[PDB]
Amino acid sequence: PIVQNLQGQMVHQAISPRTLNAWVKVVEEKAFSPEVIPMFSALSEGATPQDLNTMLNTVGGHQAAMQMLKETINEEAAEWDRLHPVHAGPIEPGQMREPRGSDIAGTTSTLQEQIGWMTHNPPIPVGEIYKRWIILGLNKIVRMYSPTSILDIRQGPKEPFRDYVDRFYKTLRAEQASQEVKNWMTETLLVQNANPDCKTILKALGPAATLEEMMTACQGVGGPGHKARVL
Amino acid sequence: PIVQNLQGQMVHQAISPRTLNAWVKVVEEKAFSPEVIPMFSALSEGATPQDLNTMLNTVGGHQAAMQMLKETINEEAAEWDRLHPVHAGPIEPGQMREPRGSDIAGTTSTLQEQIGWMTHNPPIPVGEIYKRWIILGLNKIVRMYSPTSILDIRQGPKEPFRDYVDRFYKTLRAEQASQEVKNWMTETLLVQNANPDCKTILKALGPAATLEEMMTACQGVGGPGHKARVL
Amino acid sequence: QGPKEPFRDYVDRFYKTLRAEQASQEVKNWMTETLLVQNANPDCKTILKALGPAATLEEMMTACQGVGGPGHKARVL
Amino acid sequence: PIVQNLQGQMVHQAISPRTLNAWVKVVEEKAFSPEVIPMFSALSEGATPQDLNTMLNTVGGHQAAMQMLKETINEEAAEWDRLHPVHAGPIEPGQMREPRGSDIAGTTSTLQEQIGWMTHNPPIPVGEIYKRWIILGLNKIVRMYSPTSILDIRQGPKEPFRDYVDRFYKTLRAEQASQEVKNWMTETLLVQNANPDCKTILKALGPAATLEEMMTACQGVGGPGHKARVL
Amino acid sequence: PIVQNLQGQMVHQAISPRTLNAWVKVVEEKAFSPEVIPMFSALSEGATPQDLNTMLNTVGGHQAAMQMLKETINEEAAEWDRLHPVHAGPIEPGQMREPRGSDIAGTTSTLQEQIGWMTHNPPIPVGEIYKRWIILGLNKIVRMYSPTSILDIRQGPKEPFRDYVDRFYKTLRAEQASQEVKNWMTETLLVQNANPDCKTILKALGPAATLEEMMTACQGVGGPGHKARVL
Repeated sequence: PIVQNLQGQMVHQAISPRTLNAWVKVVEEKAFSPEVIPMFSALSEGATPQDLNTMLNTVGGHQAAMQMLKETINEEAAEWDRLHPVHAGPIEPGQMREPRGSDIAGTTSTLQEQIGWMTHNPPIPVGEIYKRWIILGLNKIVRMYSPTSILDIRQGPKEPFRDYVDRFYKTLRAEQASQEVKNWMTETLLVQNANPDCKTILKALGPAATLEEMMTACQGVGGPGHKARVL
Repeated sequence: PIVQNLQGQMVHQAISPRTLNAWVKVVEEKAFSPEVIPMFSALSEGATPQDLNTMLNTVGGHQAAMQMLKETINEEAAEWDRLHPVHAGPIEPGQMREPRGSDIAGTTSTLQEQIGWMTHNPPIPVGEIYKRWIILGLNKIVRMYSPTSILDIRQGPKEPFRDYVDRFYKTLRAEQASQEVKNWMTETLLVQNANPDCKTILKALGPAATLEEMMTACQGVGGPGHKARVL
Repeated sequence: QGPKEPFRDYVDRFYKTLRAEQASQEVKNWMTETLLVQNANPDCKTILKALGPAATLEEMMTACQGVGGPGHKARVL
Repeated sequence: PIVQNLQGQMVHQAISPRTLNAWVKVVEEKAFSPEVIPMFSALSEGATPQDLNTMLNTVGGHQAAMQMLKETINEEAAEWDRLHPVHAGPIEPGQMREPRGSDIAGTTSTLQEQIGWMTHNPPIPVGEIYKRWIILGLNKIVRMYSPTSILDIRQGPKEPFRDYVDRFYKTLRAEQASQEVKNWMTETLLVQNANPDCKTILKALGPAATLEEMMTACQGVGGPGHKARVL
Repeated sequence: PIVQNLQGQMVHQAISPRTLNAWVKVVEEKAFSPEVIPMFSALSEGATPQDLNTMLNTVGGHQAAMQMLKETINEEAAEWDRLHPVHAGPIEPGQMREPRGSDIAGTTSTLQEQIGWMTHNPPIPVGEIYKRWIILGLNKIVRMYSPTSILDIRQGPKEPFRDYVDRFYKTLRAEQASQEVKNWMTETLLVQNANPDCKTILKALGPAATLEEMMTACQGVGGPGHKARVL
């Protein structure tokens, strides 16, 4: 990564062994789950394309998904390469050149080139651009990998809203469907198999009311919904 | 390892147990597998030749491979010695000598003498050169001890892509990872013995098939690796 | 198409007849668009539809595997 | 055809019954196989689109391959028509006009006009381009009507090895393979399925072996008389 | 081949039909064999590398020998590239381009360049050089592929001095054997198994008799394949 005494960027500093251990743990344990992208964003602060390549190369597991990410990166970099009519590595004195698609992915450019772009005024932030391409490819894998199926889960009589809402929201979050579809889904699949006494109050209040009121209702029936880590 | 706060303040600081335990963990746990090499590359940038020897000698697992690595880098060191038969004339008074291959490997050189070359004007990056020799030797060992053969590894009659692809891509990175070979195998070899439901869709799309389109298919099959595990 | 006739044998026989015979340019274009496939064996015809409705000739001439007799099965030198 | 001359700049003459018979003879005698492809270049040098159309439509044997060859020419003509957007309106009395795809293949152009382009100063080399399209199509039909690529050319279990090296190299010329593939196949797939004596020698010799050593190997196995020593 | 010597303008013309028909006939009749080489040399006079490659590449038979020839040509060309490295090759406005060994072999050159080299001042005789390399490679193939050896030309059980004389000189045609060995074999092995009355006089005549006198000798005393008593 690149550091300086104040907030800016100037000089290179090595990647931390704790960052490497922590990064491997989330990818190996949780796999392609949406919170891994915030964790990747948090751990990749100040990172160069060489550091981002070190992070991708270090992970042993999920080898096909990493290839799908790499093919996504190759395509997105090629899309940038065709879009922007950047010239070769050679440059006139006192200018730092402009990066091509493969320079951003570190294939045709070393660490020094990456530092010269990121430390400039106004900078070219090749780590941010590569990080966006990685996030774009990770989201494609999450869309394939996460969905558990909101349609295929059903609500029994033993779980009212307070208990059911936790597993429903976890399943809904895994589902990658549009926000407009999710607005309909929220007022429909949470009343679909609800018992009629609960169904009536949940239908009346709806998703425009506070979740607290919905949780509170149906207190004399079904599972508890307030125990969190306790069964 | 060598530490340098500002350019021309180069100093040495003793080995970190966090770095050493990370190395000892990966070498015993993950053995001769391709992810150990970039992990080793990440931890070794500030390492001296002396530190690289300490990392090699502290291992107790897999003794035959360690002796093969030492023999392989002795040959790499000899190629440097053959190229450079030291100074043209005698050495200058008080001058740091031209480095030989044994000196780069750290066997014939002191800690002061080896840091001398990395201080030197023009600089000689002896730890980086030794680390390059270790990477070239380690790839040969990782490839030799490999549990799989790239010709053998393919989609069997059971797999709905997902079990096979991870094995194939782990094998492919151990190899040279040729794009021509990957294109030939993906079109031809890897569909040859493949699952009949997956074989028909590959034949149906043909030049419109690719890993993204295939790995998002074969969902009714229920074969190896259809679980899609998330927490 | 004959009962165990290969697709490569069938198209050669069809073209040889076509190519000798005379018909309009439009009618001959229609004959190669759908008449040839209609007069193929039902398994071969199903394979040709499953391959794609407008399928390229290289891919069509390398399709219908196992529908014919043993001579077209598993080609080798 | 059109050929060079010393009393005129070039001289045009009709196709010969000898040259046309020579082309028909190779197609009947030796079929579509790699041997006829450079023969077509040497025999058809200086040819007009009319001479090439005469050669194309005179051949009667291999009717499916002949119709497939025309399909490649139709795609190639379409590709040229698509590539070049020609000048519209009337053809002015002093111009020769830019040819479209169908003009290159002689459909929409009379012989005087075909000769016109080819003999022009500077020229448009229409007969050279159409000859190129035909040889490109010959490779496509040869890949289809050749028995199989090098991958399924597996050595039999008792072979004297001499017919196998002819069979492999006879197949190999009809394949577009890289140098890496040839060395990988020669190490891997030659050894995998073979006569027991021959694989044992070839594995012992290893991938460092030269072609003369390989050509020598299995000595006296195919030797004069009827040979049946080894079971 | 190049044409129109001493006419006041040089011209190029493609391989004649009879040149092809004769080459096809010789290979079909008697393959790559010692008497083929002077006939090939006669047809290769004034040939371009494109003509020579066309002759090699239109032969569909003898493909292991063809691969052995091409590898030997590649090897000979590689030596010529070491002997004659090109400094006058690519340049900004274009130039004649000095031949490397690959240019002579026809792998980095094309027909227009080859015509230009043979029509240069001084002329560069690329076909003469390439023909010599083909002759050297054909001689190596002849030694490999001939099943006879100088041990095998020992005299049959009771033979006349007729057929085995023809075998002996035919075998020695393909071998670089010393003349003094031929004198020893003539008075030992070549007369070894003939009847005592004929055998003793033939050794008594020995190398101090002409082949005519040796063949004239033993009138009515020859072996059962030809007694030599008839008029």
